[PDB]
Amino acid sequence: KNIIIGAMTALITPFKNGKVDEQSYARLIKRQIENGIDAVVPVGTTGESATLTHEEHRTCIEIAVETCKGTKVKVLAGAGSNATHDAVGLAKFAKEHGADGILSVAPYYNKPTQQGLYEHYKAIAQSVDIPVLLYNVPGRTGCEISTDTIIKLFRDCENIYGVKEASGNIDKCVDLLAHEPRMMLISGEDAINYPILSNGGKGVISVTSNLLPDMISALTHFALDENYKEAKKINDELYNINKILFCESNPIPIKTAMYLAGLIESLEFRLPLCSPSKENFAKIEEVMKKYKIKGF
Amino acid sequence: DKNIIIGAMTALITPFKNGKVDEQSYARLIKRQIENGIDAVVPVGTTGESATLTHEEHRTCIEIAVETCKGTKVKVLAGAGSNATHDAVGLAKFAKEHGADGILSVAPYYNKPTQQGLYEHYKAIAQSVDIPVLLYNVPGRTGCEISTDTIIKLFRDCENIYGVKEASGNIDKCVDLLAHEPRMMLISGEDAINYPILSNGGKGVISVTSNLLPDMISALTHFALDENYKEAKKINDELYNINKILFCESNPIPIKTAMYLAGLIESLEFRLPLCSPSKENFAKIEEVMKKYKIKGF
Ligand SMILES: [Mg+2]
Ligand SMILES: [Mg+2]
Ligand SMILES: [Mg+2]
Repeated sequence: KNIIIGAMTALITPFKNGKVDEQSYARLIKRQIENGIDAVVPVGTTGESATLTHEEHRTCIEIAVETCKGTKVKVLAGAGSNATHDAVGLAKFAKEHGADGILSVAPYYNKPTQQGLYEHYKAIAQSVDIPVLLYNVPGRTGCEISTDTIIKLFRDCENIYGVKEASGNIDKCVDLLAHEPRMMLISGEDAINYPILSNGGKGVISVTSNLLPDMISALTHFALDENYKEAKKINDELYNINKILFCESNPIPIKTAMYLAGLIESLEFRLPLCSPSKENFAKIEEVMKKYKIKGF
Repeated sequence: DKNIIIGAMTALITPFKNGKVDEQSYARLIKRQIENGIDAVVPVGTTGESATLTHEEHRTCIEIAVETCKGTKVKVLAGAGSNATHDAVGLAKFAKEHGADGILSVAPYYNKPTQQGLYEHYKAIAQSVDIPVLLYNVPGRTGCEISTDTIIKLFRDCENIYGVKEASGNIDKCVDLLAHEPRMMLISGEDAINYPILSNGGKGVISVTSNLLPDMISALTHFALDENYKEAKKINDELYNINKILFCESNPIPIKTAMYLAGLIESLEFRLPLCSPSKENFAKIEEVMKKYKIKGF
């Protein structure tokens, strides 16, 4: 199976005067590349995929693909939907624009059954010839890809090679790798990056890496080299920032942090996302002071 | 004051035939709803597979609803929500143009807006049209919750926002809402607890069961609004089994299964990622249906 693993970043999407700030987007991708990141995830959850037009969706993927040419860095494009016809289109669309693989979130809101989830991903996987990584985040979608469904899709679809897990369920992560040890379990939850990696996970798709790519990159590769004492020691230092980056709904805290670090010009979201509370703004600022934030 | 749309309302299923919207079955079903005491129809809501319908099919179903309900008392409360505020504003203006009397606007799903964001989201929607706007809170589907304070603030600050459809299994919250803002129109979005919500001051239901048994849901709602709580509770108790079995799998998979079993739609067709039920739930739905008299056309 072709895979995309290692330290990966769910890229924020910076806005300037309500439009996508395309040059800062490219500049941020160069900061990830230069700090040990192995792949970037454009237009994911952290990238406010829900409020981007199809043209901006395309724009961010092509900026990501263009910026990563000549590097080892891959583009794992966000291309998921709660309508299978749309998800197939976004999958074919991300492939036609040079993405190395697609991250495909479980259908949100309309909550399909396991049989429906199977047919959903089977249709997506059969529409492209690039790796497909499942994305399970039940707190956001209202549904759960069961361990059995993930394993069947991994075994039945050639390009489906693993799953982003954002479920705070280390039991499920043991379930997955004990029954199907060939899948690429990817952590979608920064605080438990090390426990997932130490059980056989092969990478992270990180929110914290937007701000601290070098630390998330070092953590993952220490762990992949089975240097678990150095991986756990980075995981332990990151716990405070990992948690505070979710004091409000992601990506509200991480964009707040990027703005506080001077990495983006405007603290702009698209509604229904908005600036954090004045408290949470202050709490994020306080926790940031205990970390060294790389510049450009 | 405030313009309101209340009473017995149906979240219409959207029948498909050969992958297309059966517009001709759609009109027949709406005319079956009218003819059985329903006060309003909800096109392209959650039960209508709004997520897998194109914007053109969105228009088509709203239009059929507006046209089929012309000359009757039945209103059209169109589904017009999105997790992107710019899109929700567009769908709200869009629904007004096709004759909808009001809009049901689901809370932003997936992206979990904060309470502040939810307020600005709905304030933008309400200011874009001059027709009633009903909030829709279903946290099990959206991953977020419109708090009581946010609902009340929205009701008081925007003239088109007049209530909320509650699908949260939280009768405490419904007491919280009507005790602090008793002028609001609390609408039940949970068929099994239709009567408890109505007996606490709720002013209507937006029902899934009403697709199959519109006469029973209509009588239940009207009994309760006329304060005949013994007859309203008696229909609610009779409906409990079908109310639950219609959620043995994710709505609208069971209700469409029942509508097909009742011969009310031609094809048991969904749009992926929705699919036909398991073989066992097909049998369970069929068995529970047996105890109810299902009105025809
Ligand atoms: Mg180069
Ligand atoms: Mg090494
Ligand atoms: Mg320091």
